[PDB]
Amino acid sequence: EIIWESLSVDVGSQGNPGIVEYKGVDTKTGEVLFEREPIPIGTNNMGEFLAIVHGLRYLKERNSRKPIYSNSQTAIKWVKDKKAKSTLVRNEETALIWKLVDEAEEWLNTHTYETPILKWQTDKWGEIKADYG
Amino acid sequence: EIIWESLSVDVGSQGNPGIVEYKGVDTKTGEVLFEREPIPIGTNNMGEFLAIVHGLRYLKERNSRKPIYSNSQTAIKWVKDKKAKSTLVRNEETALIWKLVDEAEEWLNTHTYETPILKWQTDKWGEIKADY
DNA sequence: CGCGTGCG
DNA sequence: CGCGAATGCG
Ligand code: NA
Repeated sequence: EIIWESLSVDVGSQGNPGIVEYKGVDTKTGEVLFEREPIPIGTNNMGEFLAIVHGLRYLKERNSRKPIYSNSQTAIKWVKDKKAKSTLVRNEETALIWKLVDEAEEWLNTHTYETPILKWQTDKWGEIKADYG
Repeated sequence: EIIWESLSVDVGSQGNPGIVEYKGVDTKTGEVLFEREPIPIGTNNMGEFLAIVHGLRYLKERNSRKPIYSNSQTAIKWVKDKKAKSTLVRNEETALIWKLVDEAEEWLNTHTYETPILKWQTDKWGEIKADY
């Protein structure tokens, strides 16, 4: 049931809350299409939410037909609701990750996109291609 | 275990939310010591909350040694916490019970009192004497 | 660590 | 109907 001609995102975390990075890779080859530099403090869910919206922006910029895959049931919901329901405090330490979540929410509120967001079923398909471990 | 020399309070409720009233009775004699005309819209829990605090002001004014009995676990805890955790919407129609509950909370925030608040154990001792 | 079913 | 407390993957 898996669509190989597609985009897979995943978040690497050094603690949660902790340092967060993410990347988007080709599901078939493994080529890294985009990647973002580690953020000092955020949650895993905030990272997945940014990773999805970033892949959405990358695919729309390119008029792609690739679905986007994520293994985070929570962040897919957040993206579809256009609202990231994170509990993380809002201080100077967390201001970068929150600025990026706010602008991603703003992009979802002002843009259409035809890329379907698909669940990656790990228990069935193995690690998502973009896994960091 | 039952302190017969005490006060019992209870809420009369037609619907919840709905019209709620309450009264304090002497546990032994049944004699009605205070009584609240029906409020148009309230919850039982808020009615109970008010009935306990009414008992406490009633009992403090007369320097009584009576405990207060209530069979509502929720409202007994709300009084101890000085906070009535009702989910009733605040609107014109519910302005009155919220006024009374806000004022009942403010009384608890500002007053000491010595009468203990005890759980009436309906399963072991039958009906609370203030039952409508 | 982060997230979404006794009685008055 | 209103209320209080617990108890699955990245
Ligand atoms: Na009662």
